[PDB]
Amino acid sequence: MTEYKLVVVGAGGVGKSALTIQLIQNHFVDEYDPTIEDSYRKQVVIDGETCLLDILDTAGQEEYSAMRDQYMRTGEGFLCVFAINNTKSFEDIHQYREQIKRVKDSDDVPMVLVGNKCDLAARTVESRQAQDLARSYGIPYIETSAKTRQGVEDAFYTLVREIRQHKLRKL
Amino acid sequence: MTEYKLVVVGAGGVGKSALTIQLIQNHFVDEYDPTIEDSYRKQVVIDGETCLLDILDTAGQEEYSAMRDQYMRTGEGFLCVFAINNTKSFEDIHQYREQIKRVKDSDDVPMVLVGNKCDLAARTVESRQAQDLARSYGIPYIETSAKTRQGVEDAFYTLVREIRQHKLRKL
Ligand SMILES: Nc1nc2c(ncn2[C@@H]2O[C@H](COP(=O)(O)OP(=O)(O)O)[C@@H](O)[C@H]2O)c(=O)[nH]1
Ligand SMILES: Nc1nc2c(ncn2[C@@H]2O[C@H](COP(=O)(O)OP(=O)(O)O)[C@@H](O)[C@H]2O)c(=O)[nH]1
Ligand SMILES: [Mg+2]
Ligand SMILES: [Mg+2]
Repeated sequence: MTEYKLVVVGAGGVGKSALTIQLIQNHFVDEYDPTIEDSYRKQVVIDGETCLLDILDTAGQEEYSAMRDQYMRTGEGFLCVFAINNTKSFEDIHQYREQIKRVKDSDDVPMVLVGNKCDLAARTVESRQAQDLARSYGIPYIETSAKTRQGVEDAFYTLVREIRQHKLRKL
Repeated sequence: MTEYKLVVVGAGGVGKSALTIQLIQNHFVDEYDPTIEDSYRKQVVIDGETCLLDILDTAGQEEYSAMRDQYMRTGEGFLCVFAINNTKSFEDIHQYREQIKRVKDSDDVPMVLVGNKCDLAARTVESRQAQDLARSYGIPYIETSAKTRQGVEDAFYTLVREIRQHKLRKL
């Protein structure tokens, strides 16, 4: 079947493992070891297509850049996640995008911007600032909650769709 | 009269000296010494108010950050300029904004985003991506041309207006 190599990138504590796990085993996990970086697979049907998703849940002292190299140049799409309540994780998004553009040699690599923890009623990053940021980047922005599961399938599947279009564009 | 300390910041070659000089001596300068960093003053009337503008035309190996310190913590407003035809100068904007927020201790310091050289019919940065970026930052975006003078007065005066409102907000 088709295999999409995805990389979930972002500051620590944003919820990268919680989103990944949520998608894979459909259950929320608080306290997953901040240090552990590993891949996860699941077979899914997205728009009629059966495919295998290969996800790298990035963890690591890797200064706001390219965690698991031999997966970064290979990733076909990146999920840039920040937390709706941590403005710093949100400002750090530019740096990940630049490293991703840097290793991949292009400003046309599939990516989706994810504002996670939207279940927290608080926020230090308003929905509108994120959408303008995404807009200027030309990428989608989706709000998710690993805690309640809202938006996690839309986030990853939007990323697959982006990869699909991008492949279809060389013809 | 009132004095507004402004700092013009941005990658080399964008046109910081050409904008500054344009405003001060109303004439275009090609080839101004890339190394020279100095201040310039002019008395102007902006919205009925007579004021003295004190501008620091930043130049210097100062790694995408805070050129002329004893002016950065003191600047009351910053003009972030990039060239409409140099995408890198445009991506470097985030770093200047962060240094500016960093020394000034706040994400509420007056600034205006300036897309210069708009006389060149070309472009690698489209007007819309810049405006979304500005929007997400909450700041104005103005396109100017040091070469033809279009927009240079609007850029600096928009910056003064921003400083004015910001001062008026503590009451
Ligand atoms: N309320 C809430 N907490 C979350 C959400 N996603 C993750 N968390 C919590 O945020 C912390 C960090 O999650 P984790 O996936 O370990 O972070 P990361 O892998 O370093 O990005 C943990 O306490 C998670 O339980 C979310 O959507 N909602
Ligand atoms: N076409 C055009 N060239 C410009 C404009 N502004 C500056 N330049 C040219 O761009 C180069 C860099 O200008 P300068 O002010 O020295 O750069 P900076 O001080 O390092 O930001 C010079 O060749 C300037 O003449 C502009 O609005 N239009
Ligand atoms: Mg983790
Ligand atoms: Mg100069």
